[PDB]
Amino acid sequence: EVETFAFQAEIAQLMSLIINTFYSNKEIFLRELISNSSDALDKIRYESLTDPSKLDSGKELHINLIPNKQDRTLTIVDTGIGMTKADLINNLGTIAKSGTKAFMEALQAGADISMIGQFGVGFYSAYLVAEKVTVITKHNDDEQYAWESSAGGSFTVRTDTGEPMGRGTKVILHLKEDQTEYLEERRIKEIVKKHSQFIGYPITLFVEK
Ligand SMILES: N#Cc1ccccc1-n1ccnc1
Repeated sequence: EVETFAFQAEIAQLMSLIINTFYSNKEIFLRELISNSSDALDKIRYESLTDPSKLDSGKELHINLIPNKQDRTLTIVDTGIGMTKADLINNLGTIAKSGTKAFMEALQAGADISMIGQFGVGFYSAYLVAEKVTVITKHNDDEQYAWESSAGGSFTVRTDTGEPMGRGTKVILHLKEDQTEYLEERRIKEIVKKHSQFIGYPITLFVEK
């Protein structure tokens, strides 16, 4: 049972700007997703201080980076707080509306796409390098869901029948044909060292078989 939704016009406009604008410094997508993971880990850690049972779904707080050349995917996995169905369908897009408008205004005033995270909509920089994004997520208060979009104005949400995650989020980047450098170990190491060196959680870069 797959549900198809329309993006709000403003978010669809943001996605088209990310896809269509000429902008060579694409590597910042990884910093933006890792920053999102770190924020989600901060949240579950803070909540667990006053309710230890929130970690019954997993005590480990970490980030895994998993390249797969066979699938041409880069997956960013965290064990953070995860997202609810309402987050996926409405809450996060609602918040992103104001950040998008401010980001668009800043771009016309001289900012560049690398500053997208200062407006709270860094997730959408995934479309700098990905033709399709699949997000698997599990929040303590909700079921496991798969969100997916190839842009074009729509996204889908379904209950995920796959391997249970416990708690957290998996962002699966189906990379564009000319963006496979982000599957190379040395390239990912370089980018993590450059932009994510002080993240307060272990980042494990998986090796390919
Ligand atoms: N990750 C993520 C995500 C997935 C679906 C919709 C919105 C999302 N999002 C936007 C900003 N932070 C998170």
